[PDB]
Amino acid sequence: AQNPNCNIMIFHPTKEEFNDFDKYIAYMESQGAHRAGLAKIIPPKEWKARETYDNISEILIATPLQQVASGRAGVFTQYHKKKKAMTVGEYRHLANSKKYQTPPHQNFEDLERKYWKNRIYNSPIYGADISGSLFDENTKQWNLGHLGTIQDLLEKECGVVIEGVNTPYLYFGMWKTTFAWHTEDMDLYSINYLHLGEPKTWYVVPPEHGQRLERLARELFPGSSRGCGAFLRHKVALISPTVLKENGIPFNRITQEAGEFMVTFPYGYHAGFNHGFNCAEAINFATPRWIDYGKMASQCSCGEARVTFSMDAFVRILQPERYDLWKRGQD
Ligand SMILES: O=C(O)CNC(=O)C(=O)O
Ligand SMILES: [Mg+2]
Ligand code: NI
Ligand SMILES: [Zn+2]
Repeated sequence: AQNPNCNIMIFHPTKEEFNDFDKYIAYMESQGAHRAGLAKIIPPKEWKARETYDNISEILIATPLQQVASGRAGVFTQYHKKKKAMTVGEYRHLANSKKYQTPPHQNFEDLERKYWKNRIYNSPIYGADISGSLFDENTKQWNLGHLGTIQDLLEKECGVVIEGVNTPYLYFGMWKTTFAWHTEDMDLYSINYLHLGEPKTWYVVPPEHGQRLERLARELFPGSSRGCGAFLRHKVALISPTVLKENGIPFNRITQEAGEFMVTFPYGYHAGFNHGFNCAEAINFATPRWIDYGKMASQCSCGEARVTFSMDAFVRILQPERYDLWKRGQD
């Protein structure tokens, strides 16, 4: 079995290997990359996402989200308070202000220590989930707006044509902006490209151990767990590496830098934080190997998770027994 300790693998494809996206994902899996739940892909030196980032300041963040924490430093939830619209240039200035800027630090590990010590005492503002793309249309390789769609994959595998679309999303971050522990909708893959700015640190639980994280989460967030049998779908719970280690949960960590891709694999729980002002692009995708994960994915039906239009067909076709309850939660 390849990668039996479920380590995060880092790949350096050549320009030739960067042509065929699907083929390269399957190659990474042949080497056991998916066992970790997360892989890093460093693009060939010949590649670029676009020419420059000099002209992005006028993008609008219609609904910036202030991420307010509750709990203890290593075990907390966050809720998202909506703020007034602002442009990316305005958000960048805000991120760099004395109130929000990255503190002085020695290295990534010192900054990680400071994150976990101090995160709850601040409320950073995240420009998340903005439909759009920063890839140039002429970028042919690993262009996250030109991937094969999940609806086409389901149709190719299973023969059923379905409605829905699959487009990328932009994320503008600042110091301490946080992504809570989650797997993707329908336990899909994700791919995330860090276009510019400061790093993003990731934590990940191997897919084969995801239920260990779920059991811990039920223990640590006992009211939330009574509320919903899949409350991690709400994307609000944080557990620190120290708490995971105290509780014996297998996990790994890695820091993504600008110019790098990360892929999350089906049922790979992940969480993390941004080091300072940055911009990422991410999208979900599927492969043949996903179908079995999609059929088994948990679902939130309590009403909290509320998701895209295109999840309807995935539930309807892959999980017809669950569909009526889930759809009630959507309405
Ligand atoms: O970058 C973020 O805030 C969160 N991203 C992801 O969870 C992802 O790409 O799957
Ligand atoms: Mg602009
Ligand atoms: Ni994710
Ligand atoms: Zn729920």
